[PDB]
Amino acid sequence: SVPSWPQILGRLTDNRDLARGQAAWAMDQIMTGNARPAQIAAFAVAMTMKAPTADEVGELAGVMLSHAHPLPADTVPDDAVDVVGTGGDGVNTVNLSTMAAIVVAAAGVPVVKHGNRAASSLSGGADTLEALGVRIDLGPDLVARSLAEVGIGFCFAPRFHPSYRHAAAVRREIGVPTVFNLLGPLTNPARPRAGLIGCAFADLAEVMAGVFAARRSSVLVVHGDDGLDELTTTTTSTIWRVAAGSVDKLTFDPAGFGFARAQLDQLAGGDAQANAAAVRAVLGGARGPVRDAVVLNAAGAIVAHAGLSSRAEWLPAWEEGLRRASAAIDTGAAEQLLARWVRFGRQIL
Amino acid sequence: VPSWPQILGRLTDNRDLARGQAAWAMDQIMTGNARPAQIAAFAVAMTMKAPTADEVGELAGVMLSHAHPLPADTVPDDAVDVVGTGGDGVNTVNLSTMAAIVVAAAGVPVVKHGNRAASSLSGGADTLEALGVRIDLGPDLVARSLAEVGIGFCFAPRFHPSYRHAAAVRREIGVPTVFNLLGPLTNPARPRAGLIGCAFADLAEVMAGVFAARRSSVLVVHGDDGLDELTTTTTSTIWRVAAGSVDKLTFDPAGFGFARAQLDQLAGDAQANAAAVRAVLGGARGPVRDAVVLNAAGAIVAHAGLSSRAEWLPAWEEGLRRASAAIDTGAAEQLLARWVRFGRQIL
Ligand SMILES: [Mg+2]
Repeated sequence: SVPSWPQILGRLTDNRDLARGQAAWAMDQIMTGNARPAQIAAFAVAMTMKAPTADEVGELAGVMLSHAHPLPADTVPDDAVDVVGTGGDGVNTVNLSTMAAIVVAAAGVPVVKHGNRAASSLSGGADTLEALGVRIDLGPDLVARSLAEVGIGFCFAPRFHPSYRHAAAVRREIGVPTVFNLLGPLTNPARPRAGLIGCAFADLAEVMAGVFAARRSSVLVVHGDDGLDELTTTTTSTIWRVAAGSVDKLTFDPAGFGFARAQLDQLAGGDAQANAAAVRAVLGGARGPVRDAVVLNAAGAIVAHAGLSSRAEWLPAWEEGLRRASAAIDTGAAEQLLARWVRFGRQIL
Repeated sequence: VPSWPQILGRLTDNRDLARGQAAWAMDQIMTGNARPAQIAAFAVAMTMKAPTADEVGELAGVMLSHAHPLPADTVPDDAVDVVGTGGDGVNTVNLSTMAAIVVAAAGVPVVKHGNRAASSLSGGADTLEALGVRIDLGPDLVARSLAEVGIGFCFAPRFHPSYRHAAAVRREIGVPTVFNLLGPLTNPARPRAGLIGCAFADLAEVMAGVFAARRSSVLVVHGDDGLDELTTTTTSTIWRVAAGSVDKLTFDPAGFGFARAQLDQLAGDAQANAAAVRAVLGGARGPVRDAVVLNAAGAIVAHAGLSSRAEWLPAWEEGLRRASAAIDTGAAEQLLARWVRFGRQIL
């Protein structure tokens, strides 16, 4: 049974899980430039509607990572974290994960994010950072220095995943969310072993938790029960607590921590300059549902970070994560870290 | 307002499309405005969602609107098609091609529709070319072929030029999709009757729905062993279509004295298919002949359903008689010879 597109696509459209190595073969065809756009699209859609398994996604992400540019050896702290969403919920939110990232870094946890400029005028993470004066497109050496000197870094996806460009193009062409939406968080080229990961779909969030569990990562995979790939105060959330290769599925109610119920339109995004203004507001200590969501996201990442070296009780872990996140803001540390981050970028010249 | 993200999104959510959306998608594909990735995504998503009769009807309809028709009043009102949708894991071109010749030799006008296969494994057109038949004829010559020989063949790339972008994507992915269903439903001669085989029972029912809305007289057939023809291996399900209604029934050729056969006995290669044609039309008995006679009769029963009031059972007995006779009296062999001779005398 030598792999082929008819064999693999046939299996998927028959609603069957793939044999071992088939997903990996598919990805190696995609990453070497040998997959036609039609084959990429067909595979992406087929994989999605069949329902991908943890093993299948692990093969995809593993092959993708092998093609990626690494950060220099021994430069990424062992306890570095990611804060990121898979997108594909159809809800344009303000850049909560990016704000949370700055807060988490300010609380003493190394953060390395990973992404690209958004195709549409809707400002994504990378676009907002650039609007804030951050240099997002840096080589491996400079990201390493950024992590060392500032405590935070950003891996620009096109630079670190150049062989993924064919796949990325197809993604834009078809528009619909697919299995490939899961690969972003699973192919952070800095390879953090912890993070707060948002996912737009309940079924896929569990698949992701399985992949992270297989890597023995310490992660919280979060799903807004209203369908958001974000952690917010608008409603309750399902959180998969991944640590020690073990996975606990928990419900999470922000009201239990005293947060008020916010409306979803209060978290709506805009253009880059608007989202930049929102970042400055939160880091400036402004109260409201945005800060609340940022503090939740930051605390989540901090709980995941703690999961690397211990396994504390859930609620007291969160209470301390929330405190550290709140402190990081109100001491001015988070605002100060963004400034040091901007400063580091200016020093490069 | 329709868009690919909207339509693809609806399909991936396992939802039927709104009326007109399938048509929009197909029009984009046929006008060269669809990207290969979008074509592929749509094909695969529609397949795994499971298309409805309304959806396939829009796809077939749009495709036909871009097709070259045959000249006015050159297709007999009672012309038939004989074909399967393939995408079965096996192949069936041998039977459909042979049955079509037998049907034409029984006195029923036949107009088939197909293309050359990329693989060495024959498509409908490849076997005919191996027998000396000239497959790539324009509308005028196909019409004269129908008039003078009693049979004709519409070469898809010539009658469906706008379909080329879809065809290319189809080859690249290889896997069967909803597009496999379109062949029988986009015959540019637009025959009103026929014997249509389908590899999957759920899709056979859908095809039957589309034909019903056309007021065609068609037998949509599915071998319960998975064959996209009437099989002798076991029973078949037939969606009997006429006057806008569908009569679904279990069919057993044993009731007509056919011995049970093995699947392997019904093969293949283009050159090997041609040898099978020669053998059968020459009078060789066996499972292959039986399957040909059975499906030929089926097309004749469908043909009768147009303007004859003959009931199912006697129509089949007559159909079987005419099919066997068309072979045993050499009429089928003689018709193939006349078909080849027709093509030779042009250039
Ligand atoms: Mg989001």
